[PDB]
Amino acid sequence: MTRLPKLAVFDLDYTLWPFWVDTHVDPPFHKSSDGTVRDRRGQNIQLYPEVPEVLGRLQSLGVPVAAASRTSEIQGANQLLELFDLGKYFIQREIYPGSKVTHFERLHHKTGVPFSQMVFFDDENRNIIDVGRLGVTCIHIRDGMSLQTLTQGLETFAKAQAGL
Ligand SMILES: [Mg+2]
Repeated sequence: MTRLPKLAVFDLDYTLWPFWVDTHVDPPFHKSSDGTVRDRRGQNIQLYPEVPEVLGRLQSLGVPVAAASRTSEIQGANQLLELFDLGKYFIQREIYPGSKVTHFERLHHKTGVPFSQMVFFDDENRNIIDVGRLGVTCIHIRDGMSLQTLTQGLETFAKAQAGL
């Protein structure tokens, strides 16, 4: 057996997209005539390349997905998920300021999944620290999410659940 997590949780800024939604862009956003997503200042908004397949892959492996962001730009973060047609991949979204221990406690309540069976991807060590205290397997990422990072992450979770 290779233990698959019962819930995968993703940070947003520098995890699914290369910027801070409360700093580098100016919400609201909208799809342009050329199919791109744009903000009030005409910026081309893009996700990390492989994000759609990362989320689709989890869906294929039967792993439920949730979002956990501390951004104050709540409606902006939510709109990007919609515009990028990623809504279909998430079962829950915890997007609001605060230590992510809160986001995870609520995810635990809504999903019934034990913290030990969750895998979490985030680029900030402070979030890795806070959430790791709950027993969640935390994957500290760099250069955003990609299929390779997903694979290594699930591998790390499987190894943890195997006494490694
Ligand atoms: Mg981040």
